[PDB]
Amino acid sequence: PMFIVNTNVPRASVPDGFLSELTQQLAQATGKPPQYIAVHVVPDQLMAFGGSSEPCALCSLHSIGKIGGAQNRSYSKLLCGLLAERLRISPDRVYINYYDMNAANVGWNNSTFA
Amino acid sequence: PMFIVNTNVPRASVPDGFLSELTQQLAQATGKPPQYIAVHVVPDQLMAFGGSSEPCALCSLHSIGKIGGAQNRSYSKLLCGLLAERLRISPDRVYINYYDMNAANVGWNNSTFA
Amino acid sequence: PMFIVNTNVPRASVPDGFLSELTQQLAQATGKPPQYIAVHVVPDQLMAFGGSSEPCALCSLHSIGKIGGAQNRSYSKLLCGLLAERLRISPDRVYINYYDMNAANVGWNNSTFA
Ligand SMILES: Cc1c(-c2ccccc2)oc2c(C(=O)OCCN3CCCCC3)cccc2c1=O
Ligand SMILES: Cc1c(-c2ccccc2)oc2c(C(=O)OCCN3CCCCC3)cccc2c1=O
Ligand SMILES: [Cl-]
Ligand SMILES: [Cl-]
Ligand SMILES: [Cl-]
Ligand SMILES: [Cl-]
Ligand SMILES: [Cl-]
Ligand SMILES: [Cl-]
Ligand SMILES: [Cl-]
Ligand SMILES: [Cl-]
Ligand SMILES: [Cl-]
Ligand code: NA
Repeated sequence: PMFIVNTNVPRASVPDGFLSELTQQLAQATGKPPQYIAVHVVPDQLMAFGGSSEPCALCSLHSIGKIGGAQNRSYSKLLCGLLAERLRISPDRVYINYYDMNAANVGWNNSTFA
Repeated sequence: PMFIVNTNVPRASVPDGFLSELTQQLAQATGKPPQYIAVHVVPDQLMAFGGSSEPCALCSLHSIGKIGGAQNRSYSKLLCGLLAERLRISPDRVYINYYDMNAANVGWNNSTFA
Repeated sequence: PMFIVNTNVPRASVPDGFLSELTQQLAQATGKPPQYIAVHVVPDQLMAFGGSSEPCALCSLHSIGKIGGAQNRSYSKLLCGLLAERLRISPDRVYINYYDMNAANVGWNNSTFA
């Protein structure tokens, strides 16, 4: 799986260890080994949400399976909680798009997972 | 909805008010409230279009519904017009990918829209 | 088509000519004219893969058609090979998501490809 967070919060406010925390919490949440979890945080972005440039986060989670109605509600509660505690972004300013990828459409290690 | 523009034009060439114009014009085009709209502009990117490093943009619009053949033609005319007028990017050096999101695949405020 | 690479490799380690090499190789691989190939490289990113900050890449290829089981295996060998040769990223630290776009969902030049 791959989790990407784009945010207007400054780089210095991303705590040391945040990528590791995302890696471990997503490995547990998705039930996949951490070897397969990639995370990417992009601070200092020029963005607005609802017309306001107060702190916000625009995110995506792509996974081969482990995506669905109940699972995504669980991920949204987990990820909003982490972004609130660690980046001080209010949960009503976190927006997450979820993607269930087919294995044939994910490349890795010179081939694909199909 | 979420609208992202990635471009090689420099940050200083992004005029004041640009995120607000995107929010307001996308609210009218999609019919969605400005409250639900996120906009994100990423200048100074290392990009080429058609083998050329002249000004270009790669963009995406994600929305729960309000995506379709006629609507996407209308969005493309609106958004290329804004990128030409405000960033001086030729419309034939702009790509916009459109994504009709299922409500269950959009998280916000500790939940999803399922 | 559009190919995007996000990587933690520093900008100085992206060799001269890399975007042009990607354009030409993807034009041949997808069978589309180079005029239609857009490429975007994002170095210096804050990313982890498998819990490690060793060099890695998260990429996507979007194309109207020319996406499939066999084709995506071929693209993955080609692109992992380029990332290993040119950016020194191990293929087991690369993900590439593939997107077969409907023509109506790709905007260009004030309209769409539909
Ligand atoms: C930001 C925000 C959003 C929103 C966030 C991200 C993306 C989209 C919207 O939805 C909301 C919503 C709500 O339900 O938006 C969507 C539900 N909607 C039902 C019918 C079909 C289309 C989807 C309600 C109150 C405040 C809000 C709100 O303050
Ligand atoms: C992410 C990552 C992965 C990996 C990614 C997804 C799934 C599985 C692994 O494998 C690796 C590997 C590796 O799997 O190598 C195999 C050889 N290995 C040699 C020594 C004895 C055991 C076998 C090596 C280095 C970095 C890595 C590495 O950074
Ligand atoms: Cl995955
Ligand atoms: Cl970190
Ligand atoms: Cl589920
Ligand atoms: Cl939406
Ligand atoms: Cl339509
Ligand atoms: Cl969806
Ligand atoms: Cl295409
Ligand atoms: Cl195929
Ligand atoms: Cl599509
Ligand atoms: Na506004």
